[PDB]
Amino acid sequence: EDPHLRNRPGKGHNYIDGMTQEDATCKPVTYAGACSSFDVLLEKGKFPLFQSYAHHRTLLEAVHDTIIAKADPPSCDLQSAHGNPCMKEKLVMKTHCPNDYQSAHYLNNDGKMASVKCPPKYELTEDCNFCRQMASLKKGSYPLQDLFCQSSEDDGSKLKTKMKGVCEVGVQALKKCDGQLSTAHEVVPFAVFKNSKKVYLDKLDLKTEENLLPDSFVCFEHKGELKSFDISQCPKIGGHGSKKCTGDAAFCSAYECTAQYANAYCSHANGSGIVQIQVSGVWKKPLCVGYERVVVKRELS
Repeated sequence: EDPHLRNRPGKGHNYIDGMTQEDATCKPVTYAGACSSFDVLLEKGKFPLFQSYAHHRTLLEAVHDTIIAKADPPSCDLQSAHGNPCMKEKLVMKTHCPNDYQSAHYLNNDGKMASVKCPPKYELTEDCNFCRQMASLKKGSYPLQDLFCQSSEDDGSKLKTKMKGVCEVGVQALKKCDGQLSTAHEVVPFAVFKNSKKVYLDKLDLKTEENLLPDSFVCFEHKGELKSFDISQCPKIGGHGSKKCTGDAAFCSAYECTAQYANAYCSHANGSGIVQIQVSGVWKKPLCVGYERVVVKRELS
């Protein structure tokens, strides 16, 4: 029912630095065109958390909107002899890469965007851990995690993973465990906050406060086919702008509506709003929330 999933909050840039050959349809993503770093997120059921929060930012969008910092280095060369800095974090993740990707990206333990990358024209293997030779490569990067992001000033410097009975989750050793342990790949929820590391969680509990801020709207104009349109051009009631706009009841409560004189139509974005997450009993406003499938070791005997 939502026809505006490609009408992106923010700049809407779904490319990774160093892979710019599909900028025409990824920078920004919009109604028209294919984008190998974004289109996979909308395949029904593949990325269920993002699809529940699809008017929030992807990881690449959050990087280009300066909400999430890039890791140093920003891509790891999987081919390199004697290693790369991503290998430990990547190996504890169980991931499936489709064929023909040169790059795949993820939110690392420090809360920054890292990526693994193959040479030309090498593709990642199915487990995303190696490169192999391949008609032609995709021009973007495969998102390894199901997540979504938003801006936040809420300090998470005292927040840390606390998981009952867990000794290790991903690359995080949580506590001393000298007994015999059990091991499994688990799909674990996590969040990243201002000034925190990745916080893995026993349970994902989210709430959304809807509002009438700009990222709560999607605006479109007619290509002279729909085209994404920036609401910042639209005058507020009592204010000025550079364009004429119209929209739904929520839009017209705050913005001028000029009906048949409008250059664009704006409507409230389904599911948008400020997201908070419950973490060790307290609600906090995260930068990003997601799931990843990682090795987990639990106390046993």
